[PDB]
Amino acid sequence: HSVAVIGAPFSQGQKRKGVEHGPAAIREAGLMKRLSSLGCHLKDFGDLSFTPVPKDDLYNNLIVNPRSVGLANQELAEVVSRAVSDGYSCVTLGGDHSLAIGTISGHARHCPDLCVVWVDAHADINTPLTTSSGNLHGQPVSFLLRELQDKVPQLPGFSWIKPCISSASIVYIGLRDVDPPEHFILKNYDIQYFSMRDIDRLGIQKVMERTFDLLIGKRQRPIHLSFDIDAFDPTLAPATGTPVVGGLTYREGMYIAEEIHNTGLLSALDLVEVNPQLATSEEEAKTTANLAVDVIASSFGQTREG
Amino acid sequence: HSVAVIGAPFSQGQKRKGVEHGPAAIREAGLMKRLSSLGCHLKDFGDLSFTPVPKDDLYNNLIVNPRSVGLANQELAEVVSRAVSDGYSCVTLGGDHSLAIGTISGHARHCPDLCVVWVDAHADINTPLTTSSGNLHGQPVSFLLRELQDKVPQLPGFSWIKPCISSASIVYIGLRDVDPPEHFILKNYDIQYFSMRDIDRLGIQKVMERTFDLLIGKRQRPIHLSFDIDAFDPTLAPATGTPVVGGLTYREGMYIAEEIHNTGLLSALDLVEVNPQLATSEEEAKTTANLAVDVIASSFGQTREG
Amino acid sequence: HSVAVIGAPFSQGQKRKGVEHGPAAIREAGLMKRLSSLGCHLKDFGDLSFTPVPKDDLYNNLIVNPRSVGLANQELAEVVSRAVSDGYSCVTLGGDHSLAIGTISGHARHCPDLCVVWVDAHADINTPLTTSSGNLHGQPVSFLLRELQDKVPQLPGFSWIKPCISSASIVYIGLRDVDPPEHFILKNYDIQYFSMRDIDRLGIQKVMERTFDLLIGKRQRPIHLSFDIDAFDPTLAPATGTPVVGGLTYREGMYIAEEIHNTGLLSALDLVEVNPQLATSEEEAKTTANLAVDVIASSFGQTREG
Ligand SMILES: N[C@](CCCC[B-](O)(O)O)(CCN1CCC(O)CC1)C(=O)O
Ligand SMILES: N[C@](CCCC[B-](O)(O)O)(CCN1CCC(O)CC1)C(=O)O
Ligand SMILES: N[C@](CCCC[B-](O)(O)O)(CCN1CCC(O)CC1)C(=O)O
Ligand SMILES: [Mn+2]
Ligand SMILES: [Mn+2]
Ligand SMILES: [Mn+2]
Ligand SMILES: [Mn+2]
Ligand SMILES: [Mn+2]
Ligand SMILES: [Mn+2]
Repeated sequence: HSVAVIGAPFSQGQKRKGVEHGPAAIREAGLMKRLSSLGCHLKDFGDLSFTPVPKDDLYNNLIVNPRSVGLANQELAEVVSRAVSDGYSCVTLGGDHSLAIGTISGHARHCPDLCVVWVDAHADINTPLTTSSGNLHGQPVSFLLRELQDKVPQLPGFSWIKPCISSASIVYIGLRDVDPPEHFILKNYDIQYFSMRDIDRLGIQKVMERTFDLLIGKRQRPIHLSFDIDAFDPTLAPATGTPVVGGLTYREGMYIAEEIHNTGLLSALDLVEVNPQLATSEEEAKTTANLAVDVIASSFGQTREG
Repeated sequence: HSVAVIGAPFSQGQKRKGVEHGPAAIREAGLMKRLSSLGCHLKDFGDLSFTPVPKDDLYNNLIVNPRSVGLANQELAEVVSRAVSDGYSCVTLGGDHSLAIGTISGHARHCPDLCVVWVDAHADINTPLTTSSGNLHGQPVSFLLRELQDKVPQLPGFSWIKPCISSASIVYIGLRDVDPPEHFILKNYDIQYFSMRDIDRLGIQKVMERTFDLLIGKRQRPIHLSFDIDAFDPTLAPATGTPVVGGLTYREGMYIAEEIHNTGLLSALDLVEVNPQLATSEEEAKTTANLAVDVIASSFGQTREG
Repeated sequence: HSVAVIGAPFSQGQKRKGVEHGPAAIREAGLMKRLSSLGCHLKDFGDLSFTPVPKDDLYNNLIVNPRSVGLANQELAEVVSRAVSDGYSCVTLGGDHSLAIGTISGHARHCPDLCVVWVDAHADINTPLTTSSGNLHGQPVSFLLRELQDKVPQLPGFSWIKPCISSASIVYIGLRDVDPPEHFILKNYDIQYFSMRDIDRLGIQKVMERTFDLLIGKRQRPIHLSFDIDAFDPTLAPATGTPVVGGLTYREGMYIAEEIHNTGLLSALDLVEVNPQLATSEEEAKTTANLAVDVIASSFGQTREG
């Protein structure tokens, strides 16, 4: 059992400074030792340095840093593809969530039947035509879903991307802040999700049962876990750019990670949006980073019963 | 869909200064825009100024401000009655919970088959003969329930009140601090309630299902939601006069409000007992008021999924 | 209905100073008045002073204060036995969890068919051959279980102890920090437990149902509740020596206690590991002690509905 750890310090998917220090904060919270102790063989790729693009002007006077996000994702995809081909489960540390464009593309390159569990307060499925922010970290899923491509225009620096998964192959968990055009998209393409409300109704156990039945109920598939730290309640994960009240509890987050581990199918994991600079204190930053480590470790077999 | 907003800054239902600033606090937290965004057509009656009563002596050397509370409610009932008769769902902002005497009386004046969902840490059903505090905010249900009336003496300033709710038409959610004579009343009159213990057992989904079966299971009825902010855990709503540990989570409160909205029957709502002065800090005051706005917005259609 | 309250200010079952002040903190938080209010007839034994042992050297260069813990427990067992024989339900305030060796031995002396509910973040079932800390508060169950006696060496000061519980007669609730030898022990002897994970899945109501089915499903037995304050999440019980994130909520703790009371079979209760010195503020110390009084009171009949 081998795990590749990749630092992807990207910030250009949004506008708030500091998310680029996420990977370092997560490492400092003891990630590598935690994974080693579970018996993971580790390759640390370090923090990547992405090639910048000069004069990376607004696309359509709205989408910010499109070429930089495109190129950095192209490079990240390469590293992820290569690491999966060498037999590593891939852990990518963010960084803002636009890097899932790169990790999922790289992952799907030779694992085209992968499925995605997207744990997040947000759906991240705005297209360039629906986003009201221009921030690519709120759009990553739109570039990945094949049913959507007639609705997704061609961004400078994005041409290397080819929609790799079907809308039946991603399930959301934790939703609570969804833009109206994203609601439309989720309903219109019948994309399955479990909002905080569904968790309130069903309980996290049934949510995971139904998630897996939908994705791997009839066949084994490599799992991509894309975990936005803002899925957790802001009291637990304050150091993040877009906190939304009413999130997952600590126990809920661990249970999700546990069930991910229990499938035996986890092939890649994104842990994104930890921004240590947004914490009002050092303790707030460290608790967020510690929580990130707990998720990753539980995803690779750390249990609550020894 | 039309909504009337009425500020009722009453404090004389109890002894702690500051609850009369509840309405201003809730408005400052952005109530009106939130309602507008949902598509509510809004009529703001502003904050009412209630007529004072000279020489409003204790009743029976115990009950404080009887005539002031009586008259203020009479005046409040008039405003509520008029707004509901003009087609408005009526939102009343408190103020202590004694104002439910006026809002429920006024609501019933136009919609006599109304039922009541009472969300509260407390039962508020003491009578003038059982109260150990003398505070009218802990007695309002006693003046409203038909079955209790031969046990409720006539208070100065209360003679205009016609008890308008049968004991089978009110359901409590959130109970955890109930005086022994209130417990006797609840059992003797077979009044239904879901205490925090019941919520622990059933979960909030089943609690709402059963609440609606009891109230509107046989026929459609207009719903009065009387929501005491102290129903929420003190950690979430610190700025209130009688906090009690072990209350509703944020998610539970939202789920209650959502199910209220989903019936299509909400006709009036009280949001009471927000006291900004009892906050330890301005942060605690704003989070309590923000929570109040979330309850109201959710009750009129705000969802956690877009 | 008679309750004996025994202060057991012991600290030598572990290495952190201050847990010996647990009983006083709990008394200061109003324990006696709370029990009286429920109709408990009270005998206060005050805080016991345990006989010290000179030159109490490490056993096997690892196990700390063995003779001191052995002797204090022998003395405590005598007091508990006498109180139980005199017809008292026995409340023992700690002090570290090694005192359960004494309370359970004393209790079993007159009620040999007793069963045990162990509420705790930890399993406390290391033996002198498996412990990595050397701290006896993490081993008390090992001295009590009949099935383990062939794997438990004889310690100085421990010779009076006669294992009195079968492995089918103890249930754990709340586990989340279990050493690998303890996990082996639990599975190997088929000791039943409900980890935090089980609680996330089942809900606390189902957990208590199954707990009682296992222990008293066939016959009525006197119940010993051994409650380590660290079962609660550290946000609620911060003043304790070995806190572990992701614990019981307030409501879960009350629910557990309420069910214990509802059996009518509660015969003895330990409330251990309150260490007021580990609080970073007096408020933190007080809320922990307040929480301890809530558990005890609820175990003897305090309700959330009056
Ligand atoms: N839907 C958002 C989501 C941002 C969070 C991205 B993440 O990776 O962290 O989940 C936010 C849209 N929102 C619309 C209302 C405005 O007031 C603020 C931006 C967007 O920018 O598209
Ligand atoms: N039962 C109470 C209710 C207070 C809360 C009113 B509300 O609108 O906020 O729900 C409190 C009675 N309690 C009796 C014990 C005394 O120590 C304190 C007051 C009362 O004053 O009648
Ligand atoms: N298993 C522990 C239990 C301590 C808590 C006892 B209690 O009464 O409070 O439940 C802890 C073992 N742990 C092993 C890893 C070390 O780094 C820390 C101690 C032990 O010391 O044996
Ligand atoms: Mn995201
Ligand atoms: Mn997000
Ligand atoms: Mn109340
Ligand atoms: Mn009230
Ligand atoms: Mn213990
Ligand atoms: Mn413990």
